[PDB]
Amino acid sequence: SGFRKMAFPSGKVEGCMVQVTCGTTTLNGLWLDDVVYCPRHVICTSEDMLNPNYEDLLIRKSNHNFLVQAGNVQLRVIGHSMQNCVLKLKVDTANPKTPKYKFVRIQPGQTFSVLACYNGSPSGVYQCAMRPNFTIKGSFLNGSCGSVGFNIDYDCVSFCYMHHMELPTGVHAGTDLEGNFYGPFVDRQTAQAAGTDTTITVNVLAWLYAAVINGDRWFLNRFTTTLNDFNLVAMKYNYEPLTQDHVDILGPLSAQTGIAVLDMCASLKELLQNGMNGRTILGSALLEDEFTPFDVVRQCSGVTF
Amino acid sequence: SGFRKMAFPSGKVEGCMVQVTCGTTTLNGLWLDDVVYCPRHVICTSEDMLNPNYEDLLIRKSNHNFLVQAGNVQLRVIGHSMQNCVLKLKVDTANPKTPKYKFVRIQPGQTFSVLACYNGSPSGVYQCAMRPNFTIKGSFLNGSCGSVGFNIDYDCVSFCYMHHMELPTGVHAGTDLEGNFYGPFVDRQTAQAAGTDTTITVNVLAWLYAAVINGDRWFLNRFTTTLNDFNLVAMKYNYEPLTQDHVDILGPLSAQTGIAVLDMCASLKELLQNGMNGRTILGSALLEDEFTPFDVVRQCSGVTF
Ligand SMILES: *[C@H](CO)C(=O)N(c1ccc(C(C)(C)C)cc1)[C@@H](C(=O)NC1CCCCC1)c1cccnc1
Ligand SMILES: *[C@H](CO)C(=O)N(c1ccc(C(C)(C)C)cc1)[C@@H](C(=O)NC1CCCCC1)c1cccnc1
Repeated sequence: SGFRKMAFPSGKVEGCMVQVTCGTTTLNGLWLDDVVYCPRHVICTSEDMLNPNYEDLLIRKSNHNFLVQAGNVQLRVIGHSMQNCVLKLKVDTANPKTPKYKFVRIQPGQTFSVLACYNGSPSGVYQCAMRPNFTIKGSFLNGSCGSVGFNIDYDCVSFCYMHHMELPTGVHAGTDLEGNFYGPFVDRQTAQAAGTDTTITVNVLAWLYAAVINGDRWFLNRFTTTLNDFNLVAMKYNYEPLTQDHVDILGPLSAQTGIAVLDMCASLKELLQNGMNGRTILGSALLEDEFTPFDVVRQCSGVTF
Repeated sequence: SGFRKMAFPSGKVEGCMVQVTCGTTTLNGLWLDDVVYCPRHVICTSEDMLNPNYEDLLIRKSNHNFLVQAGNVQLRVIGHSMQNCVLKLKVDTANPKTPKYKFVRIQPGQTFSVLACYNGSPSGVYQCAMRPNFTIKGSFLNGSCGSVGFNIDYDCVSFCYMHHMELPTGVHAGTDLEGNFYGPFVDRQTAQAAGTDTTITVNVLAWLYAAVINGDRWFLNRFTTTLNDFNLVAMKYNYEPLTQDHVDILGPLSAQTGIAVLDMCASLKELLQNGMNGRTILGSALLEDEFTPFDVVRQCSGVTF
């Protein structure tokens, strides 16, 4: 029993983190096979950051300008290219620790684990979600640039995020491993504001199922509702609208608890309209929305890797 | 910026987890050097659990009754002994992945990372605290037995917890790596109730410093108080009493924020007496007490390992 903010084990991603220095700037890179992946703004200076032209900045850069260290050893850079907003630095040695892996571009509402790194070394691991405004609410300091977000299905690490920057509001922006940003953000020091941070309704519902599974049932009400009627209340509270796919995805949790999804929606609606009255649910006084219906299943079933 | 429930990187402990089976029962073990550590109730049956005599049960057990697997390989058990509530299984091969390590018995209020395992394989990692009633609020299912809790200072893993059992209230009990339980619990299936779960005051205060550091300042009030006067309000709210050592330990955070500890106490007292008015602090609507004054420092300074 119990229910925690649980991240995947970080070992397989730990053995991938390197340090990339280009002239003055040092951030983290991701070493898979014979390529090192890192944010392209590694080539930027103090002067370049408001308005950088990355192609022009790359003319003045050769293989030997990129210093890549793995622990105490240097790696020889035999080729470099820019794919969207990441640099791919070909090195002459395959990473012997390279795990099985995929690159995947996640949807808003999906969760992943972040291994926060500084100077190529890991500091800690934690779980977060791609928000519907395509930010993530991370824990990142200067130099965390190039840390990666990932899921693990059994043996296979599917990397889904690379950390690029912090916005003035303290939230975080980044790219997939092909260098395409999530949402509208760009790797320049220019006014960039997040859109509305709406709540991931399906994730809230899945977390409510996890509470029932753990014995926290006081919020189970005597009502049901409809998809259309719930969404009227949801949009008023800046909840993401619930779809039939969301219902279908909650099916396994429906089945395990004996509680129909639409009944769970009426319970959520009552919690939204009346508050939590200083009670808690699974140790929280907020409706937690960063657990997916696969997250609860895994944690409440013990799926290993 | 940002502030998350951050665990240490789990890689070094991952490479230590094995599977221990004794007759019918299978749980996790910890393989450091040529010894495997695991909970002694691995030798218990369905019939033994209300009242087991572990010495009598050990008479009927020899080296070859303990099946220890690391992945797909078996380890040869050349000797076994019981130290308090753990078994130490001497095997004929040193773990080549053995990290630098210490065994430490933590104090209530201290935090650590848990690598939750099933059948010797890791499922996820998360952070928790030794509560003042000597329970921990974990995420553990059947078979998680033998998972370990740990801190990492740079290169050195100091293991501090091994998971033994769940109490009927859904919280968790366990031992240090010498097999002495935390608090009064015993490895039998018998009525065991937790004492009062009081709040770790110093950890709440440290978390308030982390909010200020991150820009969340609305709770900074216009008061100060004294140690004695704060504790009058603290004991009413089942907060642990604050000492001068707690003050001294908060000193680095005092210095970094410009906010005296005793002023921070008056702010906490106001939050305790008046509530949070539906506001949040660092994304929480509860006063979070599972971050120590070393935790905030590390996360708000980027200490790597
Ligand atoms: C990256 C490693 O130095 C880094 O920490 N970082 C950052 C700096 C500069 C950029 C440019 C794209 C502008 C070159 C990108 C990332 C900082 C950061 O994001 N600072 C921004 C700069 C613009 C205004 C808001 C803050 C950083 C700090 C903490 C966490 N992540 C990133
Ligand atoms: C250990 C691995 O099987 C395990 O999960 N577990 C457990 C069972 C039995 C014991 C004895 C000491 C009684 C032999 C210890 C641990 C269960 C568990 O703790 N069940 C208890 C048994 C007594 C009443 C309350 C539940 C477990 C389940 C989830 C998380 N941790 C442990």
